[PDB]
Amino acid sequence: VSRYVPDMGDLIWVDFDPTKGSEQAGHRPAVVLSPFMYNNKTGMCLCVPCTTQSKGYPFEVVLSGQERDGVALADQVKSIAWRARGATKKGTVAPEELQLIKAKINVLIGH
Amino acid sequence: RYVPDMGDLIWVDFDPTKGSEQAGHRPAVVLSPFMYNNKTGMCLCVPCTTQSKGYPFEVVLSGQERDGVALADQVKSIAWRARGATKKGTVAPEELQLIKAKINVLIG
Repeated sequence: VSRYVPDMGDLIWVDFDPTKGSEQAGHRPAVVLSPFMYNNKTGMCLCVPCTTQSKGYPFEVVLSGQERDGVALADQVKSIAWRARGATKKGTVAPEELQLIKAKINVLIGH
Repeated sequence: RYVPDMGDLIWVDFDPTKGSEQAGHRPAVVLSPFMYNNKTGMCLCVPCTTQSKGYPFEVVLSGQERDGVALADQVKSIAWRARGATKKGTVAPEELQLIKAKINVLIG
């Protein structure tokens, strides 16, 4: 394994399989929401899966400064065990984009 | 055909699940609206549990058949239609509200 731990606003490579359906699946990038201490202690995390297919859905947020231009899904929120699923740091995301994700999550469940 | 609405408590099979993530059949709280759930066939729910460890993010659910606790730390976007999520009841407004609060504190 490794000593790596996910932090808020990070970008990780994780496998979301198995999946029932219409739940972003397979290996892919995910933006980490939950803070470093929750991630560390609980060994779990909150994250939004990323995709290279932009269909123009409302909760889609565009991520720049990456290896392949794509979108993160803000309404797709995922609770996972990262230490168990072997999350790996893929990089970082700009504060504004993380902010738009978080902003959309309170819009989805704020109602 | 039934669709999950905000505040609804539903019965759903979370399997398969890996790690410390909640698995098996159990209730859950829909934090997503009716229209979204109806469109995407998806939804955001917090899985409940009968075992309260006194964890910081535990929100006590009162008034159900069993006395459990909903976990706000785990917010899962699942396909309720695909898993055949069934309505078990409703959570009191203040419960859904406390849940929203805790979740949004873990985020925001």
